[PDB]
Amino acid sequence: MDNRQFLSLTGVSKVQSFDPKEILLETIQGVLSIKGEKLGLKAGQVEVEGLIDALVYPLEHHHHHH
Amino acid sequence: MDNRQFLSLTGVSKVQSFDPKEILLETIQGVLSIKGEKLGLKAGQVEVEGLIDALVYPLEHHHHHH
Repeated sequence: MDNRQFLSLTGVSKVQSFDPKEILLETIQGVLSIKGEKLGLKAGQVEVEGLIDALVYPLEHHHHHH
Repeated sequence: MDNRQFLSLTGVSKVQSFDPKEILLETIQGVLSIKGEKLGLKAGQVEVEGLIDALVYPLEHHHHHH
């Protein structure tokens, strides 16, 4: 079926990197990493077109008991 | 600037849990979890506004351990 999706975000703190195979943008204070394939201004907003095959974001906050 | 940001996503298979302090949307690959505060329609699209302080997504797919 259609697994393609669009992801948009703004208020980015800085552009750590921008690649069609991986995009890294730091927002607020954490860093968001986008992984997928075929990831190809105004309002100061940015949009992205491609299928997300994975997402990784450090959750520096989890401690858990065991 | 600021910490508030706009985030929208489409092509979601089904909503698992929609809460203002937590959102779990079952989309391609698996389920995307979003954590923060104040995280909250035609076209079948979903829009969420708020400060994202943490993001957790399962990057399994293939085995990778050391």
